[PDB]
Amino acid sequence: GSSDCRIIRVQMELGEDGSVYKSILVTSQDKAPSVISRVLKKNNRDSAVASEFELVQLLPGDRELTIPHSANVFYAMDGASHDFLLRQRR
Repeated sequence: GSSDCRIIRVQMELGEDGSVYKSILVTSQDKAPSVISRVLKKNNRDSAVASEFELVQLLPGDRELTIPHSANVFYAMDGASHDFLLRQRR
């Protein structure tokens, strides 16, 4: 319609409880790859707890969405759908 939105999906497989998925609604200009950090403490009882990880975007493996990137990341990472998998280094 007049406004457009893109969706993102990440999967962190580590933590005291560890997790394996992560799906959140993204708007055309919303940088929510960082919502996982707020999700960590909120989901640190069932899913993952430590977001100190390396994130890789795209099923084929091409773009990486780790924390070294800046806030305006999806404006550049969310062109298509956003799929990532997170590996906690610590």
